[PDB]
Amino acid sequence: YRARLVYPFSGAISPHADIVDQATLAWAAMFGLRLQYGLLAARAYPRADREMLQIAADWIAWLFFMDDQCDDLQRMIALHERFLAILDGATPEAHDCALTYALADLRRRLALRAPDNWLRRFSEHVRLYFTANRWETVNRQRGATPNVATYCAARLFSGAVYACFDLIELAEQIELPFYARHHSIVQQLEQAANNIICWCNDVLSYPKEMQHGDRHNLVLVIQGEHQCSLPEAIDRALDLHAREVATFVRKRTCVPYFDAAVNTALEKYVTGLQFWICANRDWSLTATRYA
Amino acid sequence: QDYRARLVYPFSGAISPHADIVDQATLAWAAMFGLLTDKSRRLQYGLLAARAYPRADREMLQIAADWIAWLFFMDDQCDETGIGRDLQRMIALHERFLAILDGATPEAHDCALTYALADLRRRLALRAPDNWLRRFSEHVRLYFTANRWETVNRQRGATPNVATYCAARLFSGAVYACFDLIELAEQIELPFYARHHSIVQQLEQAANNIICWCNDVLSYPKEMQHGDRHNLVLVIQGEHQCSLPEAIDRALDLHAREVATFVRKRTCVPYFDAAVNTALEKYVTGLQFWICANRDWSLTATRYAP
Ligand SMILES: CC(C)=CCC/C(C)=C/CC[C@H](C)CCOP(=O)(O)OP(=O)(O)O
Ligand SMILES: CC(C)=CCC/C(C)=C/CC[C@H](C)CCOP(=O)(O)OP(=O)(O)O
Ligand SMILES: [Mg+2]
Ligand SMILES: [Mg+2]
Ligand SMILES: [Mg+2]
Ligand SMILES: [Mg+2]
Repeated sequence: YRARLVYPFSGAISPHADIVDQATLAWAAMFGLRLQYGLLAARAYPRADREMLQIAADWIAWLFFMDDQCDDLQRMIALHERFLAILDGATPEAHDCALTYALADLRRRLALRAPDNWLRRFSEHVRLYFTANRWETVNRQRGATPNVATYCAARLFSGAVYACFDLIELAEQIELPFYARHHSIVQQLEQAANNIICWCNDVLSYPKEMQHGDRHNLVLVIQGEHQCSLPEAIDRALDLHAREVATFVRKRTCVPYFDAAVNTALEKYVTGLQFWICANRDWSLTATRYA
Repeated sequence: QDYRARLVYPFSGAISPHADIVDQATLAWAAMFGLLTDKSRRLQYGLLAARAYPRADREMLQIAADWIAWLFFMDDQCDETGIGRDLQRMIALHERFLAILDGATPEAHDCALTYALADLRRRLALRAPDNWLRRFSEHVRLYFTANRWETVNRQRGATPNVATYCAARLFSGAVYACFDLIELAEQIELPFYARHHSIVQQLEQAANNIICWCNDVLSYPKEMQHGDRHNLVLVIQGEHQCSLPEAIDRALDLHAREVATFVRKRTCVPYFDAAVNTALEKYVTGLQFWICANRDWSLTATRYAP
């Protein structure tokens, strides 16, 4: 089943991978938060300078530490409120959670690297991530059973992949005009890449999520919808992954010609989406997390 | 349990950008030569090679990755199967390998590893002069000799003292054979007088010791589990009759001391001429890439996980 997570393109890894992974474990220790999160970041942004790769690695660590620590809606609503204050630029006062201080450091370091325009886009993607998490949490407690369409539409935001795609611009040191960033084909390539990354994860993490009574997983949602066996649910999930890869590859050639400079930056951005798709698969296949 | 904090080097490694592509190509090579028996996708032997030869061209890196894979496939038979306890079977196999290293063509019913070694020999012959193949072949011969010596220890239920173990370990780990590949990876030639210089040999010895003793600390659990005692931790524990934690501390102390020796001896390389000293500084950088590669890969490799 795992062997069927395949792409017609290949990834790359930063030569700095291990130095970043060590500095991530050092960073997590400093803020009081096996793992190899730096080796995901090193594959996801393989051309990035060491300074920018380290921010991306520390951000990716934060998301995993967040996902792990959360293991109660009133408590979740309270925490998300303040994270967003930090993201928009509120000082981490006393009695703040370790994660809040860590997020304050990431915002601080990104502010040195990116314009206000970028910080807003990143912040909005993070807000939608929190919203999607609160939605999944309610479903869990209330025992709600979302269909495949609903799960997949929510999964695009619950995985925070869009926040990670925002870092591609900083890694690649590219600027895209509003009209190119928001173009329907660019959005459809981002959606395809996000679905591929999430559905790859779901196929690899379903055993983990079954054990902990979580059903927010494509294989588990497909199983419930079709009233079918686990092997058929896995087969259906990998068919959707295969179809989404075909869709990404096809739409790559549908990007309009704006001008030389804009299309150069767009080619780098889409190459960045491919690096992230391969990074997710290459990293997850080896990761202790899904063993 | 975590020894990262006690395996520190004052130099850093690097990894080839093609690390994952190289590992996938190694699995295909392994499959092609029928070396995969029974989690092939978590071996990650390409990810060690990618770190050990980080600046190598994809073709030379692929030979290095397949060679490192070959050593692990071979090693697992010796260190976990009956051939490692049968000197007469080991002598028979080594005679076939040695024939192949000299350039003999594999017979129809030579074992998978013999066919695989012949492929590596052919590919190295395309990339290396005859003098190199002789140096490589001799280091591999000493590896076989050291493994037969380990086999006799397993057979007799013997444990060597620290001095004897460490002296044998420099050959049983095949690190010198892997060091030979640095020359091809970095596309350098050293003249005989530079290659054999006392200080160059002492730097290779220290680098080899560091790699083996780092491995011994990280691999003592899986080796205890198979009843193997060819491990600095287990030999120290045998000699001093001390606790396992004391043995580990003593092993990590020797590792630290060897790192210090390597770093200080770096500055003792004589000036021969511009060309040779540029090639030697490239080579010594190569030893540092290997030292880091060994630790960086081993800390996260499934091979050394409980
Ligand atoms: C954890 C996180 C939000 C992001 C890490 C970085 C990243 C975008 C990785 C891709 C894998 C997938 C989208 C994780 C989603 O969280 P999920 O809870 O499905 O991850 P898990 O299967 O590892 O528990
Ligand atoms: C397998 C082999 C001879 C070499 C692979 C490449 C290499 C030079 C690796 C460095 C670590 C160490 C020398 C492994 C061999 O010893 P050992 O048998 O203790 O390896 P293990 O602890 O991984 O089983
Ligand atoms: Mg998951
Ligand atoms: Mg989860
Ligand atoms: Mg072994
Ligand atoms: Mg060992």
